[PDB]
Amino acid sequence: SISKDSRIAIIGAGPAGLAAGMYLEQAGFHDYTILERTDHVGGKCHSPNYHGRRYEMGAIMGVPSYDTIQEIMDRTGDKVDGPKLRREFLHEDGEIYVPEKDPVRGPQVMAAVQKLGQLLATKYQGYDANGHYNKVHEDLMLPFDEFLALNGCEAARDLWINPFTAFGYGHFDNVPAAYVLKYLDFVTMMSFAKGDLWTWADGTQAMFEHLNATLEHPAERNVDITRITREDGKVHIHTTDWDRESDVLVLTVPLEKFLDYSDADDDEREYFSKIIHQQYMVDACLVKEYPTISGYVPDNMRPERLGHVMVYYHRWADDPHQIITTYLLRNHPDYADKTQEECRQMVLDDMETFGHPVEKIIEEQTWYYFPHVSSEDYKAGWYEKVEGMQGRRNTFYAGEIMSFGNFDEVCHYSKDLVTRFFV
Ligand SMILES: Cc1cc2nc3c(=O)[nH]c(=O)nc-3n(C[C@H](O)[C@H](O)[C@H](O)COP(=O)(O)OP(=O)(O)OC[C@H]3O[C@@H](n4cnc5c(N)ncnc54)[C@H](O)[C@@H]3O)c2cc1C
Ligand SMILES: [Cl-]
Ligand SMILES: [Cl-]
Repeated sequence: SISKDSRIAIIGAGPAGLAAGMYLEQAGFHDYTILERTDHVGGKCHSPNYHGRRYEMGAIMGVPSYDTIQEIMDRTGDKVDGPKLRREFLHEDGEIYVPEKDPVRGPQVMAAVQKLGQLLATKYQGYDANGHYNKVHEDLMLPFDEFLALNGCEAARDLWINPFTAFGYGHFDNVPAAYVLKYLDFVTMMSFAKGDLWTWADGTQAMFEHLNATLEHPAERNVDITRITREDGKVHIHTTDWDRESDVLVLTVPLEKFLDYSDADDDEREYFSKIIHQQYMVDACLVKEYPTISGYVPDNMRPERLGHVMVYYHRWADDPHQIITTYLLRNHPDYADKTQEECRQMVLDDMETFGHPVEKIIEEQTWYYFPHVSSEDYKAGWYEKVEGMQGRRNTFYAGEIMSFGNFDEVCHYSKDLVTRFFV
C-alpha cells in the first residue's frame, strides 16, 4: 500500500489521468498533480466549436454499461443529452443496402453471434474483465478472425466489424480477440447493434472538462516534460519551467514515447518498444446534398481498401451546414501504409461517390490511436511482464495500452489501479 501523504504525479489530462486523479482523491490521496502537455483537457475526447455547436473530432459515444463514465457524470452533473445516432449501410459504390435483411447472410451472421455468445458465457469466462492482468484464455490471444475460425463463428465478424474496424481499431486478420471482446463484449455489441448509444450535446470532452474542474487539483496545462528520472526511491520531473520531485509516478501517456524522455530500464525499453498503434484520421467536413443519416461502408473496412472512408457521422440533422466527420485508417501490418495527402483525396472522392460531396474540410486530425501489441507479443506474455512491473521504482502504468482504447475502459482501469495498488 501507498501513503496518503505521497506526492503523486499523473502524466496526461485525458480521461485516464483525470479518472486517476478523481479516484485517488476519493480514496484520500490529496497530494496528486496532473501534468498535461497541451492547453486543454480530455485528450481524444475533443469537441471543438462551430456555429454555436460542438462537433466531435474524437470520441462520440458510450453505451449504458459504461458504469465508470456514469460515476464521472454523477460527480460532474453531466447528462447523456446528445442527438440520437442512426445509420445506413453503403456499398463502396454508394448504393444503400440493408444487410440485416439479407435472407441468406443475415441468419448465418446472427446464428454465429448466438454461438459466440454461448462460448463467451461458458468457455471464455473472464474475457470481459477490465485490463489484461487476469490472463485471458489462450484462444483470445489470436487475431480475432482466427479466434472466430477456431470456433466456427466467422460470420459473426459482420456484426462486430462495424463498431470496431470503422471506429479505427484495425483489422480482424491481426488484432487479438482479447482487445475486441473487452470493448465489444456481448452486452456492448448488443447495445451498439440496437442503437442504444449515449451521446452528448456538448461533446464527450465537456464532462471531462467538468471533471477536471471538480478535482481538488485541476490539471496543470502546457507542461513540457523534458525528462523523468527515478533514482533514490523518488521521481524527478524536469519541465521547461521547473523541475520537481514526487514520490509516485502514474503514466497515462504512450509508454513507447515515455522511453524517449525517461531513464527507461531494460524491461521498459524492451517491452514498450513492442507497442504498435493505429493511424486514425478524422476529417471535419462541410458537405453539399447533406446526408439524412450516418453511413457505414463495410466494403471499405477491408484491408484491401485501406485509407478509404469507412464511416461518416451525421450529428446535427436539422442543419445542413453543420459538420460531417469522416473516418479512415492509414495503416495495416501487411499493407503499404497510406499518406495523409492521398487519404485526404479519398475523403473527397468517396464522399462524392456517396452523394454527399465535400465543400470544405475545416479540421483534420490523424490521431495516435489504439496502442496495442501483436498476437505474438500478447501470447509471449507481454501483459504478465508489464503488470508484473507495476510499482517498480514507484512507477505505475495505465491508459490505453493497459486496457483498451475507449474512455470507459481506461477510466475503469484508473479506478481499479487505485484499488489494486494504493488503497
Ligand atoms: C475519432 C475517435 C473516435 C473515438 N471514438 C470513441 C468512442 O466512440 N467511444 C469511446 O469510448 N472512445 C472513443 N475514442 C477513444 C477514446 O477517446 C480514448 O480511448 C480515450 O480518450 C483515452 O483516454 P486516455 O487518457 O487513455 O488517452 P488520451 O485521450 O489520448 O489522453 C492522453 C493525454 O495525455 C496527454 N499527453 C500526451 N503526451 C504527453 C506528455 N508527454 N506529457 C504530458 N501530457 C501528455 C495528451 O495531450 C492527452 O491529454 C475515440 C477516439 C477518436 C480519436
Ligand atoms: Cl497512510
Ligand atoms: Cl451509429
